[PDB]
Parts: sequence; structure tokens; C-alpha cells
Amino acid sequence: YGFSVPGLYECNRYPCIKEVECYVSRPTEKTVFLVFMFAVSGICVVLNLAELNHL
Amino acid sequence: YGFSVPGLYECNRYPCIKEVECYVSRPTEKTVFLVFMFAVSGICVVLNLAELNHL
Repeated sequence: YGFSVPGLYECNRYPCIKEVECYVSRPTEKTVFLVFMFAVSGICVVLNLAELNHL
Repeated sequence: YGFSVPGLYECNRYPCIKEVECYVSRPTEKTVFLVFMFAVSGICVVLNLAELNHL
């Protein structure tokens, strides 16, 4: 997923005629959610690594 | 106009997004009309050239 959800998508898959433009719903909220989840997962990874180092 | 009216047209002019496909109305009849008019004009040109040569 990368780090952001773009508001525009360029889609060139059948049956679409050549290349078409599609518009995503509430991309900013999904981007915020994605970044927040990545941060939480990173915090979990850091804590688990600290526990492993302690072991 | 060339010699034929294609049934499909590829259009990339604003406000169309990038490139789109458009469909022509009764292209075969228009192609027949175009070829017939070209033939008639050619006959007229040949007759005029013959008259000029006679002069």
C-alpha cells in the first residue's frame, strides 16, 4: 500500500477503453489510517525487538 | 477527407480525459458518397481538360 492513497487512479484494464481516470473515495482519511497503522505496527516491532534483546 | 470515413475515431482533445473512442454515424454510406463525388469530380476534370486541349 505504500504510504498514501492517491485521489486519482489511472486504470487501463479490460473492458475499459484504453486508459481511464477513476476517483477514489475519501483518500485523505484512508491515508491517515494507513500512516497511523504503520506507526502502531512499527511501535509494536520496536517493543518486540527490545524484548528479544532483553532475552 | 481522404477516401473513406472510419467507423471509429480516436479523440484526445480537451475536455476529454487523455484519449477516448468515438463512434461515427453511418460511416459506410458517407464513404460511398465521398467516393462517388470524387469520381464525378474526376470525370468533370477530365472533360474540362479535354475541352482545354481542343481549344
